[PDB]
Formats: sequence, structure tokens, C-alpha cells
Amino acid sequence: KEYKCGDLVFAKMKGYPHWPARIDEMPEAAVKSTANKYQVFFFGTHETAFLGPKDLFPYEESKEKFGKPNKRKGFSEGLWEIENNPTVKA
Amino acid sequence: QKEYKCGDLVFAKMKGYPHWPARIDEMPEAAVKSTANKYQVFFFGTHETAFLGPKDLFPYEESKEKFGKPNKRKGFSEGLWEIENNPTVKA
DNA sequence: TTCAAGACCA
DNA sequence: TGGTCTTGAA
Repeated sequence: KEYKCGDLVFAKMKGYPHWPARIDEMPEAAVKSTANKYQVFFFGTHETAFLGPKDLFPYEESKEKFGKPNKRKGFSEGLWEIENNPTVKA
Repeated sequence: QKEYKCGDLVFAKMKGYPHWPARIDEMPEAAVKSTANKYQVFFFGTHETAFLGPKDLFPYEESKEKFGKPNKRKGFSEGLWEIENNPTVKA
């Protein structure tokens, strides 16, 4: 489990013996599509979306900052669920 | 912050909305499987490329006894020469 | 269709 | 920050 870029290995392809090989970088496109992509369920609205860590902030650790009441549809409901029904999972 | 875990409570920021109460779920199994434990391997001798899980990888040095013995397949001998003498070929 | 809070972009 | 657009509720 786990390899770094530039590790020397033997690699088994179907039909071939274990073969001398090197670990290279994956295609940038391939990594950008999943590296730091978490799925996010949203309380109140129950929608989800995919997000990177810039756009995520821990709750508890910032409920005075971002927990102030808000008029957008489902927000109050979201502040209730996260504190009262956090495992909605619906 | 980085490396969040499944079930972490967060505020989440989308375009046009305030910082929003959220939970981190699992990604879709398909999406995960498409890049989880998948390395881009380059093969010495042939210089072909593939994508492999750790199942199909064995470190060199640790196993040049087992797997490093002479073989008649196209490019294997060269391959054993390159991994020792020119491991940077990258061509 | 008014207005005010707040969300964007330059 | 300033200026404008949008949301939600009179």
C-alpha cells in the first residue's frame, strides 16, 4: 500500500511476468477530478455538492462566525438539523 | 484545513449562498474506484504505460531476487538494464 | 413591484 | 470598498 512518485517497482500486467517499472505522476486531469473533492450534504435543503477544503470550515469551531440567523430558504432549518438531527442522511 | 473525514460537520461555501451548515458524506463508489489506489506505472524496456493498484506492485530491491531473473519477452532484458543503469528514461 | 440585507465582481 | 444584482418578504 502507498507509493511515491519515482519508486522503482516490478509490475504485473495480465499475460506478462512481473515487470521492471517506475511510478509516475497520474494525469493532472485525473487528479484534479478527485484530489480534495469531498461530497457535501447540506442541512435544511438536503442537497449535495462536491467541494474542496477552501470552501469547508469546521462547525463548533465557527458557529459564532457563520451560525448567525439567515433568511435564505432552508438555513434556519439547517442550523436546527445540524444541532438536533445531524445524521439526517436523507 | 484539509483531510476531512466522513461525518464531519462543517459550514460549506457555495457561490451565491452564505457559509452553509453541512455534513461531509462519502463520494460515489464509482468516482472513488476510478482513482483510489491507482498509480500511473511506466514500464522499463517497452516504455508503455498503465494504471495499477498496489495488488500488482512489488518494490524493486525487496524483490529483484524473485522477479529479476532473465526472461525472453520483448524488452524485458533491456528493462532490467534500464531500471539499474538509467532509471530516469521517462521517454 | 416595491425595499433592505447580503452576495458578486472589479 | 463601491456599485449592482438577487433573494425574500412586505
